[PDB]
Amino acid sequence: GLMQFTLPVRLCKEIELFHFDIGPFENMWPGIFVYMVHRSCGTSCFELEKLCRFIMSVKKNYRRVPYHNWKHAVTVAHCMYAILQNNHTLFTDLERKGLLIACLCHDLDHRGFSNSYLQKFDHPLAALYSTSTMEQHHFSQTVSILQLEGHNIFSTLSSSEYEQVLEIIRKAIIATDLALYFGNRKQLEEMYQTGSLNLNNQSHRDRVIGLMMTACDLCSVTKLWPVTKLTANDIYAEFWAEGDEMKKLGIQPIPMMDRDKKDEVPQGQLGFYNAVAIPCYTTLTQILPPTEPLLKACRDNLSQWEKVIRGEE
Ligand SMILES: COc1cccc2[nH]c3c(=O)[nH]cnc3c12
Ligand SMILES: [Mg+2]
Ligand SMILES: [Zn+2]
Repeated sequence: GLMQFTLPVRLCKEIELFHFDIGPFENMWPGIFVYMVHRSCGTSCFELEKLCRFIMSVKKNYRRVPYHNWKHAVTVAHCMYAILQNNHTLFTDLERKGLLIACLCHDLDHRGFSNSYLQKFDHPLAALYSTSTMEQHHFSQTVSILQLEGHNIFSTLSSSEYEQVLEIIRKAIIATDLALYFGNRKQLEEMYQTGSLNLNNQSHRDRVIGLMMTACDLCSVTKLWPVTKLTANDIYAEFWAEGDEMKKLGIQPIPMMDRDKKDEVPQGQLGFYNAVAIPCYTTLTQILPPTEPLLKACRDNLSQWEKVIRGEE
């Protein structure tokens, strides 16, 4: 109980900021995650032997892919940390526990291919779950790791609290399916704007947690330009492999995913910021005002992409 984790002074200060980068040192990421659970949750929330054994099984089960890797998991968990810390009293003891584990686990066993590629490939997972294919797999992998002897970090919860936390985690993970984000944000837009948004309404909470998950998942667009720019190389490395694999299935990929049409990337990112990112953190900022820095950074990076197209870098 008396064992805290601490960070070097630069990290200790930077980590509180939305635009924090977790750095190139893999071996320091679990300590960053544990630091965040303790500060976000309590030193009491989890038994450290169990949490450390969970984290290391979770790491082992992320693959060595260009973007959808262990570093993405820990980056997405840090954004959820930032949101929860700037919105202290809005979330339950349980929700804070659940949402940081859901973020760490949200892309478990990702191979770097869209749901769409699974369906055109006719992958067994597409027969097992017809929509949110990878997302239903990620949640399945989370429950598998939780069921490993010595890895049940929720052991000390009541029977009912346990079922609530796995339902928070199941909804959280499913909501990282971007095909579901469009409808979800539109319904949140209308509810906030007609003024019927009610945080005591569970069905409403779920919608708002889902937006947060999208917000955390896309948080590469909210970093300082040098980090956003270099992450975009990792993101596009996956898109180009997928487009190659579409070509092997006798299907010309959308020009975004095609590694012959790299010229089209900057306009690809405009559309993505204009149709996805800005709307996402706009709505997020209207429901949770203390998340405004994410909107501001996303606008800054949209501006940086405009400058790329205008041949100014
Ligand atoms: C995965 O989300 C992202 C995070 C950052 C930059 C991104 N660009 C695109 C894109 O062009 N299409 C779909 N997703 C993205 C994306
Ligand atoms: Mg995902
Ligand atoms: Zn993700």
